[PDB]
Amino acid sequence: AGKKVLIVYAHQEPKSFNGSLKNVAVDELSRQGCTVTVSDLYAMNFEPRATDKDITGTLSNPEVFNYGVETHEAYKQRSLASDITDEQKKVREADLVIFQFPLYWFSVPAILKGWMDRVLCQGFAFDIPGFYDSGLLQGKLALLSVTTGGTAEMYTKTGVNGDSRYFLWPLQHGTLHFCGFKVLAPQISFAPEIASEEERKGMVAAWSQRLQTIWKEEPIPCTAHWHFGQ
Amino acid sequence: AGKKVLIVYAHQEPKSFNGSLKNVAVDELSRQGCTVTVSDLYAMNFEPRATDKDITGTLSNPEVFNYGVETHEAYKQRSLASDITDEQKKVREADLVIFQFPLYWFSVPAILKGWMDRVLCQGFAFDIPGFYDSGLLQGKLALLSVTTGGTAEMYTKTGVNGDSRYFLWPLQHGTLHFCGFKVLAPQISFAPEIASEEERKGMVAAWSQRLQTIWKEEPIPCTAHWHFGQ
Ligand SMILES: Cc1cc2nc3c(=O)[nH]c(=O)nc-3n(C[C@H](O)[C@H](O)[C@H](O)COP(=O)(O)OP(=O)(O)OC[C@H]3O[C@@H](n4cnc5c(N)ncnc54)[C@H](O)[C@@H]3O)c2cc1C
Ligand SMILES: Cc1cc2nc3c(=O)[nH]c(=O)nc-3n(C[C@H](O)[C@H](O)[C@H](O)COP(=O)(O)OP(=O)(O)OC[C@H]3O[C@@H](n4cnc5c(N)ncnc54)[C@H](O)[C@@H]3O)c2cc1C
Ligand SMILES: [Zn+2]
Ligand SMILES: [Zn+2]
Repeated sequence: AGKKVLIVYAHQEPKSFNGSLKNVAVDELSRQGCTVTVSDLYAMNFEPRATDKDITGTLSNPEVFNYGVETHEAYKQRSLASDITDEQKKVREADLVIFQFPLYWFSVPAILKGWMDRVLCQGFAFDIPGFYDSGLLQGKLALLSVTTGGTAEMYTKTGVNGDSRYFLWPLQHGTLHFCGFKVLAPQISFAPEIASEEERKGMVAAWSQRLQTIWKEEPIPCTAHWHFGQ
Repeated sequence: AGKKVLIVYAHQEPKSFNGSLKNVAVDELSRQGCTVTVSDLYAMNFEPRATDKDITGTLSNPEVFNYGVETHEAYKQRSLASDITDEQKKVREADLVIFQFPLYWFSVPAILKGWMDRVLCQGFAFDIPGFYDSGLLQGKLALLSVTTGGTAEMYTKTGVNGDSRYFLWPLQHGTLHFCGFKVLAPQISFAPEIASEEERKGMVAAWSQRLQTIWKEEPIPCTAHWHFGQ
């Protein structure tokens, strides 16, 4: 039996470092005989906005619009916007979901945040109860491949940006673990733009090299302790 | 003299607790005689995607598109998209910037993240020489008024979601403090949808009552210690 992988890619330039890290992941996982799918958000012109346009049926409460309530109802009625269900198909089938993106304000670019806001709706990604360890997407693995402008030193506890794990909290714990995902150690390619042609090559290579044994990896303990120590 | 306030509002329903919190802020601050501008992102159908459309005219390098470089250059060249420059005018003129938004995946809704990604460009909000305490928007006050689905106990250090100060990090420190903003204590209205009408009123009331003395407030020490330490 093989493995299915969904790569949610968020970058505008194919020739970029992120483009390379995404292409390299495609190459390597393809080479492994893995089933690979790529959601090139910018090319898809993915709708980041959570609006009533995401529902197609009779709103549960057309007097007072509540996105969460409405999307959960739409999901259960199969009346969500198609672009959302398409993504949910990709995720539903994936064994691993990789997010390739540059760090935008200690987080993911808006287009990617929209992906998370709209795709990971109630009923599909989680239920109440049914989150964190009980997340509907339990059994799946998720990994953040992040490129940064700041340096590794800047992202240390005593660095000006604080520990790199600090900003991973909302994405890894708040979003992924909440949905049931098991989180693999993040792949951070620090300050590519500052790096030399050689160092860049090494960063790209290291990612491919790591993917060779990605199926053997254990997930990180997605806890407050892992992120903040104490 | 006088105090200018820019409220960046991100919610789809006017009749919502979020709308009420925004309306109350408008009321109170307008009553105080302050200058108030509101950016109703959803009504404005604000563009969250960071693309090459954000630059008008000839790109510094159309062969390889680099958002950060292109925008920064376009800023100095006065070639940015009007929707971005409009918001920058409001920001530049404001003394206090209030962000009113529901918590979406331990962060801000994508439409609001988009505002931050595109509006707070290099050359305007920050630049290599100036960031954090030296940010280009140094002197202004910033406040995050967020509503949560989770209860106050869930947002404790040993709670499922962890301490609320953990998710605040990328927002307050990574974004706001980075741009030079003085950060005022965040206003967090825990689980409004779960609260009673009495509790909700108490919530909206404390917010307005707080607004009565906002100008006398001391900004919090936006440090790693403040968010994670003891
Ligand atoms: C709105 C915004 C917010 C930001 N917020 C932050 C923040 O909070 N924190 C932070 O640290 N940074 C931040 N930055 C910076 C951002 O994280 C970096 O600019 C980004 O990660 C750089 O990645 P890139 O793929 O765009 O790089 P590139 O500019 O592509 O840099 C890579 C260089 O390598 C070349 N290259 C590409 N592929 C390869 C390859 N395979 N081998 C060799 N060379 C190659 C490229 O052509 C280029 O010369 C922000 C920037 C913006 C626009
Ligand atoms: C994509 C997505 C991701 C999410 N991620 C998170 C997350 O990470 N963490 C988390 O905890 N939650 C999350 N939520 C949930 C969300 O944060 C909350 O449900 C939301 O903040 C509730 O605020 P509201 O203003 O929309 O509430 P409302 O639906 O408006 O609830 C307020 C209630 O008070 C009534 N009301 C309005 N005005 C007043 C007034 N003045 N006085 C009295 N009553 C009034 C309203 O009509 C309603 O009955 C997420 C939701 C979505 C859709
Ligand atoms: Zn976790
Ligand atoms: Zn800070």
